Amino acid sequence: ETLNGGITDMLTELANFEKNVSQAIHKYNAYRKAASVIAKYPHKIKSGAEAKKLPGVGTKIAEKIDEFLATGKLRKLEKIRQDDTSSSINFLTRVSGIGPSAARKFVDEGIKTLEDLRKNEDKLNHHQRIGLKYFGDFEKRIPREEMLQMQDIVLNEVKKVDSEYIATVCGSFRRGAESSGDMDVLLTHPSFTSESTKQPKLLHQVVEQLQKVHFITDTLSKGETKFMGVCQLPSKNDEKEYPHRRIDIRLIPKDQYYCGVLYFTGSDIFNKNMRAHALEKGFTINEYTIRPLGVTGVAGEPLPVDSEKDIFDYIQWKYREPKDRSE
DNA sequence: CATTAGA
DNA sequence: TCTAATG
Ligand code: NA
Ligand code: NA
Repeated sequence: ETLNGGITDMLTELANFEKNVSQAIHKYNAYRKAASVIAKYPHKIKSGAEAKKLPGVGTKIAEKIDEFLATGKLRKLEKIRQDDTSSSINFLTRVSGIGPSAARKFVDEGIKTLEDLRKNEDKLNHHQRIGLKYFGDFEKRIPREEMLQMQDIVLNEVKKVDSEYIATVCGSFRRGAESSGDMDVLLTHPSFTSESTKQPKLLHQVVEQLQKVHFITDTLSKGETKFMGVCQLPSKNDEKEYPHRRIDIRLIPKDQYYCGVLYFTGSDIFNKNMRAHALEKGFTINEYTIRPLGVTGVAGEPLPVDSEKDIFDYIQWKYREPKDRSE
């Protein structure tokens, strides 16, 4: 956690670099399990050889561990860090829509800058266009104060369209968070569940409304169950317009709301921990259900959930307010 | 680890 | 169809 920090951090740098600038999923996977194991290791790695004993660590990495242990750096790292091409890819990649694959390509063609990207908006698809368009806004955190106004809006319309709709803003925001990266609304309806052959308009009706009143202002991707746009707070009485925020909305079979809802509220750790718990308690939990475990090794049989509570009760735990779902 | 664009 | 990118 801090005993092996540099080593891991270096290893991760290396990893990430393989995967992105180069297409070396292997090396790239190497550096990762290595970085994974050395992390767990309960003592101070004092040399390569020591590390070397570790599963996942071989001659390659050890040698890096030495250089790094020896002199506070690493050449490859010093080289990579400096390297234009490499830096370029790491950056383009910042744009919503541009992955590594495309980042490599662009660069190859000579697009390395945001400006480059402009002059060639043409080479970019829709997504990427928006991403480039709101690059600044997209990189900004969402102040909870604002989250509150947005939630205020989304809920109201959802309702207006159909009062039968159940919407919940999930994420860190749900967990008390001072700021957030983007708004994630979870949604379901009664007439929509596990079996009931869909109802696409269900997602659509609402999306339509949001755009209708100008809350949603762009569409990165809209399908029958997941919508992925951009929204914005009505820039009040001039002088202060609001930044463009990422927003996602997902339809859910009512019969699998809360599990999902649980899930997305996080945190990543409370989850795991919640999940690990259910196991002892004779269960299993996943993004959609909670099935009683059977002794034969495994089992199925989706238990009936009406609220976050039921899930808890099942595993016989203490209802934990989102606020404290931090771990 | 699943859903969507795209080509 | 696959392969990318987000989450
Ligand atoms: Na080894
Ligand atoms: Na990106």
